[PDB]
Amino acid sequence: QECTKFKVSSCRECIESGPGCTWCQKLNFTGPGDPDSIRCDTRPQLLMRGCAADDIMDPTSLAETQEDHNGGQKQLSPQKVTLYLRPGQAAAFNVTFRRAKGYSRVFLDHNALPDTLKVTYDSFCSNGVTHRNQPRGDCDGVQINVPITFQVKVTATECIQEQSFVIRALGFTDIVTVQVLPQCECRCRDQSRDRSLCHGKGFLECGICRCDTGYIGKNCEHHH
Ligand SMILES: *[C@@H]1O[C@H](CO[C@H]2O[C@@H](C)[C@@H](O)[C@@H](O)[C@@H]2O)[C@@H](O[C@@H]2O[C@H](CO)[C@@H](O)[C@H](O)[C@H]2NC(C)=O)[C@H](O)[C@H]1NC(C)=O
Ligand SMILES: *[C@@H]1O[C@H](CO)[C@@H](O[C@@H]2O[C@H](CO)[C@@H](O)[C@H](O)[C@H]2NC(C)=O)[C@H](O)[C@H]1NC(C)=O
Repeated sequence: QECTKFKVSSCRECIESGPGCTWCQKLNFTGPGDPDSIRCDTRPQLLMRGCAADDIMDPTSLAETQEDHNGGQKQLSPQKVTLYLRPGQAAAFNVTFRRAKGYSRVFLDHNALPDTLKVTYDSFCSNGVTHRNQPRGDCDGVQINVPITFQVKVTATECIQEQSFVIRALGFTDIVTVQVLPQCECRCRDQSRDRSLCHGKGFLECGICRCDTGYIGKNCEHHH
C-alpha cells in the first residue's frame, strides 16, 4: 500500500487521501515537533512507529450477499448484494449463471452508472477460459446446468451517496440488485468511560483532543 497525504487534520481526511492510508488513534502518538498528519500513513509505517494493530483505523471495502428462499431464484445468484465502498478499494463478489437449458453466449452487464462508480467483470467460462477486468461479463458455450461464474469488482472514486443498480444477463429477466454504501467513517474510541481523557476539558476524536474554549495543550492541560 502507499499513502500520499497533506497536512490531514482528522481520520476522515486521512481515509479520504487514498485506499492505502490508515490512521493511528493512539493517545500521544505525535511528538512535539510533529503535525497531526503523522497519524496518517500506511499500516506498515504506523506499526513501525509503535501503533498497535487495534489502534489503526482502516475502513475496508466489503461485499455482503443474500439469496431468496430460492423457490424464487432461477438463473442468476445471489439475488441481493450490499457493497460498502472505500474510495479506491474494489469490492468483489461472484455472480453465478446457471440454466436448465443449453445456453450459447452469456453477457453480464449493468445499467448506466454515475462517473464515481467503476465496474469490471472477470469471466470464469467453461474449458478453463478466463477473462479479467473487462467492461462486461462474456462467456461462450454454456452446457446444461453447468454454472459459470462472473467476478464483479466495484470501485468508488470518492465517498459516494448510497444508491442501487442492477446486474443482468442479456436476454434473461433475472436481476441481481446491488446496493452501494460509502465506507469512509472511522470507528474510533471515544471518551465515554474516562472523564480524565483530555483532562476532562476537551473532546477525544480519533486520538486527538479538541479542547474546550479557554483550554490549550495536546491534552487540554493548559488554561488561558
Ligand atoms: C499522554 O500524555 C499526557 C501528557 O503528559 C506529559 O507528561 C510528561 C511527563 C511528558 O512525558 C510529556 O511529554 C507528556 O506530554 C499524560 O498526562 C500526564 O499524566 C500524568 C500521570 O501519568 C499526570 O500526572 C500529568 O499531570 C499528565 N500531564 C499532562 C500534561 O496532562 C498522559 O498520561 C498520556 N496518556 C497516555 C495514555 O500515555
Ligand atoms: C470468485 O470465484 C473465483 C473462482 O472460483 C475465485 O477465484 C479463486 O480464488 C482462490 C483464492 O480464494 C484461488 O486459489 C483460485 O485460484 C481462484 N480461481 C481462479 C480461477 O482465479 C474468487 O476468489 C471468487 N471471489 C470471491 C469474492 O469469492
